Amino acid sequence: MKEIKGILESITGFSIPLDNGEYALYPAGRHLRGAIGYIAFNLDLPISSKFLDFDFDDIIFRDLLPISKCGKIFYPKNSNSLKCPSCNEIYGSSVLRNIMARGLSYKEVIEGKKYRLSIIVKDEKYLNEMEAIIRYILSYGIYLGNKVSKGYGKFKIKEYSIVDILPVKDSVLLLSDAIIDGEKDIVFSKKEISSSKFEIIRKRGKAKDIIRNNHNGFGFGEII
RNA sequence: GUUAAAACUCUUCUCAUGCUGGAUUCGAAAUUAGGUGC
Repeated sequence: MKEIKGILESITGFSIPLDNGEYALYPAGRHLRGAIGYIAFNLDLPISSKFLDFDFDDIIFRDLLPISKCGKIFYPKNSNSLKCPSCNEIYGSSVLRNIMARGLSYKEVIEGKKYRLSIIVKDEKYLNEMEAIIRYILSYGIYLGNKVSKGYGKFKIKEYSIVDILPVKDSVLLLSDAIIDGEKDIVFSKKEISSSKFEIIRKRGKAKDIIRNNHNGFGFGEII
C-alpha cells in the first residue's frame, strides 16, 4: 500500500462546470482518473483496461485540493471555499475568471497555483503500472477539466514521490463528497471510447464535513 | 479512459497633427614683369 504524492502546477487554466452555473474551485480526482485513463489507453496498459469500472479500488485518485503558502493542504461544510489549519489563506471564488470567447461564455480557475497528487495503490502491480504513467506525465502533461484539446488545464508535476500508506481509524473530516444514498448532488460521467457511448451518471451523497465506524476505505468519498 | 466531445476573443480603425540646423566669423596674410640689347 503505497502513494504517489505530488505537487502539480497549473500551466494553463482549467474549467469544470458543475450544475446550475457553478464551476469547480480545484480539479477533482475523477478528472485525474479520466485523463490517466486516456493516457493508459494510448499507452496499452492493464490500468487502461480496468479504468472502465468505477468500483475499481486499488488505484484511487483523491481529488486535487490546493497547496497553501504554508506547505499544507486546504480543507473545505456550507462553505464554498477552502481554508487551511494554518489559517493563512482562503481559496475561493476569487480564483474564477469569466471568459467570453467567440460565442462561448464559461469560467475557469486561473493558473500559477499548486495542487496535490495522491494515488493510493494497494497492490504493487498497479504501483508499477502507476509509475510508468507518472514517468509519462512528467515528460509531457495532463489535461484536467473541459476543453482538453484546445489546451486548457495543463498541469506539470514538480514532485513525484512514492510515499507509503498508514491507514486511518476514526468515527473524521471529508476531503471530498461521499455517495451515501445524504443530500449532496454529485454528477460525473462514464465516457466510453471504443464503444461511442457517453452517459452522465448522477448520484447523491454527503457534502465536503463532519463524519463518524468501520471506515474500510477513504475518488468521490475521501476523508482524513 | 475527465458532466465529456465540438466552437480561434474574431472583425472594423495609418502615432497623426503643429515647428526651416538656424545664428556668429571678408581666403587674406608675404613677393616691383624684373633681368638682357644704343
